[PDB]
Amino acid sequence: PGTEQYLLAKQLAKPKEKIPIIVGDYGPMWVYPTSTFDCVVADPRKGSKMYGLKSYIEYQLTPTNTNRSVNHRYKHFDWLYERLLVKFGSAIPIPSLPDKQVTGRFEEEFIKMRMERLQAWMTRMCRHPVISESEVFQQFLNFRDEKEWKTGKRKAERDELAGVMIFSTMEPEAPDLDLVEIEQKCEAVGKFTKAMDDGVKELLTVGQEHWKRCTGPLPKEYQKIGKALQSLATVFSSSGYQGETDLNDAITEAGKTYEEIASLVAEQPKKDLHFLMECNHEYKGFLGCFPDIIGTHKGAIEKVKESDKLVATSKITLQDKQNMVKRVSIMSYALQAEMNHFHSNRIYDYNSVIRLYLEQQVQFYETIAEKLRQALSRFPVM
Amino acid sequence: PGTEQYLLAKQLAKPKEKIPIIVGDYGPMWVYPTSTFDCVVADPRKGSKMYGLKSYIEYQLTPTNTNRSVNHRYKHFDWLYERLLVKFGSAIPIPSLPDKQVTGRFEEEFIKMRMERLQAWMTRMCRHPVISESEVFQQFLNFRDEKEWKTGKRKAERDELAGVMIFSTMEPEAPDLDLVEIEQKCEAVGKFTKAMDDGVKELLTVGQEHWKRCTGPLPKEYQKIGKALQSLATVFSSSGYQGETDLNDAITEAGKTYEEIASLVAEQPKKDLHFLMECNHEYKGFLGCFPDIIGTHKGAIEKVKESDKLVATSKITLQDKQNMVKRVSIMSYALQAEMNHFHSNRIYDYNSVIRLYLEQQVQFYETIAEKLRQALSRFPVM
Repeated sequence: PGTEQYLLAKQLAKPKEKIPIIVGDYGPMWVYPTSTFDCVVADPRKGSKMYGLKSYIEYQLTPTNTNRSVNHRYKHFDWLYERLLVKFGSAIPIPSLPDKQVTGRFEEEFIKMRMERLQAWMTRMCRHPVISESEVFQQFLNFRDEKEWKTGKRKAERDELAGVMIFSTMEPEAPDLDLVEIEQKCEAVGKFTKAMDDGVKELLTVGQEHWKRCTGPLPKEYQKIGKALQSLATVFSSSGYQGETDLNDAITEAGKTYEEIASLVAEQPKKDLHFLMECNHEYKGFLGCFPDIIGTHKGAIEKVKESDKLVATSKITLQDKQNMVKRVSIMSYALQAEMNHFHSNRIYDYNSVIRLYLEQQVQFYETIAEKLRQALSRFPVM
Repeated sequence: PGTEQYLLAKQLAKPKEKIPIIVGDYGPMWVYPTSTFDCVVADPRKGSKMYGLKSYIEYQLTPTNTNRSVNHRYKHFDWLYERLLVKFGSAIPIPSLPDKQVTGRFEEEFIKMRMERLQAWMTRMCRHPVISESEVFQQFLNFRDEKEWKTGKRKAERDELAGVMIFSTMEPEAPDLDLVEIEQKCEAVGKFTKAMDDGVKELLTVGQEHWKRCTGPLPKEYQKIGKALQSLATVFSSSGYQGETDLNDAITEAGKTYEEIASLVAEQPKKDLHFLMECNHEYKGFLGCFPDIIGTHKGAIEKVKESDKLVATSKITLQDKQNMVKRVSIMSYALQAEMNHFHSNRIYDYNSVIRLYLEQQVQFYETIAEKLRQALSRFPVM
């Protein structure tokens, strides 16, 4: 990338953007604020900018820290996204913003799932100790003037403390880590993320595959059954046999009961499978970011090996050399700090969605059973 | 066929084979005995007839009416079948004997399902008021000598009171039915049977179709899921993050729990779907028989219209004519008697198998739910 600039920044900077790293039992970690805060996103408003029949949708972001609300069209979130990506992208994975879809810009469904994805996206950022308390993200929320905003959007776009340079604002409340120990922690992350990425990509495929099967061919079956039964009852009823009436009703109902199971089935993924899928997508997103983060640390560590080769070729000085070291260490502390935040949240997230998927599953089968048990109690015992 | 022979039997016969038809509220019906009797078929024996490695399987038929047991190889049942078909085939549907299969003459599975089908086949006959008390069927059971049998098999094969002639042994304890009323009851049966046949053929197709889907692709899914989960837990476990251990166990178990659901699923049709299918096959069998029965009555009724045309062309006499009538009436009474036995049993049969299928279904879903509910109670709440 350009690590040469940060590790060789002969001229140290004078910014007071606070990004500290402390150590702990689990190892380095960011400093999580004591006064936590989230943010709500809802009430799909409708704004206007003079083009006739071209009014973009606008969402409302209500922070919790101060109750003062704000509005934002999707395009602004994308803007926010690029900024966060450009600023911290070389150290912190940045949640993916949903695709730019099927030209269905205006109805219930669309805005709903989109607003759902934006809500989860905002909460991710709010929960991040480093992102949540940055200027760009913050100002993105609390702004009054329609121009107080343009000012921020402008200030944001000129912030040169991005890319690799972001590390220049980090302060490790701990010693230096030799190059060896560094490269090792790098490999580790690189092997975990690649592994989990590969793993979640499957969980996603079978799920999408199972989904597609529960909303299609499977219901049709229970539909064919329930109908097959009902036609048969219809045939018996034409028999014209003295001494029957009670059975053809039980049959016909069994069929209708099956038709309802067809519906119940074809309408279940939206209640459990869905959340399990979404959680995995979000994570496929965090993972997709490591290729860059790790590739940048790798380049940084590789560029520090040439230190000696350089100092000898009289290109730089021992002081310059010793900086490259104390500097690429900060990178490691930041990387470890990030993973520790990852794992922490990973463990919470999967434990909640799975817990959720199962619960929904349970109720599902329990419900179907109860539906059968009803049509059953319509056929006299023998 | 040959109805000309029965309706024009100038020379009445002198047999005392009792086959009476009485009337009732539901209309004509056979005379059902007061001392009912069934028969058991089990204990797959092994007999021998000097060819080396070619020992045919032999079953044991234990009547209930007298506890005196007997043996019979499949080939004998086929023999019994043809006789019953030849003797009463023009009036009573004869249950189909299972196909002659995949050259798997010797193991657990084969003899089991075959013996299951033979058992149900025997019980059908025993339950039939007319068949159960016939000479051929009876002697088929109670015989001691290995030669007392050959005698019967011989007597059976020379019984000319078959085909259309079987009606000659029937005695209606009721008046004559004009030709009109006859043709009408004929059409009716012909329209019901064709209808139900068409109807059961579908129930059979979707069932076979659903079956094939529960024993194949559906389990593989729950298998892919359960594995996808387990690989993921495996990945988390390599994380090397301080502060986790409890989750990877819950996950891994969830997967294994799903794998078991794959098995449970792929092994369910043998517990319910199966009986529902078998019942329908048996009935597709009874129905397949009406094409002949009805075609024979149709020919008989058609041949009676030429009565007048004949009597005038001086071919036969008024007495001959009046016989054809009183005679084709007996046919109608026998046909109605048979249907009434059909409907009676139809209503009982479907009400029991469906009642059975549902019950099994219920327990199925209830069981799966309980399996999930277990893996669930392994993930701590939040």
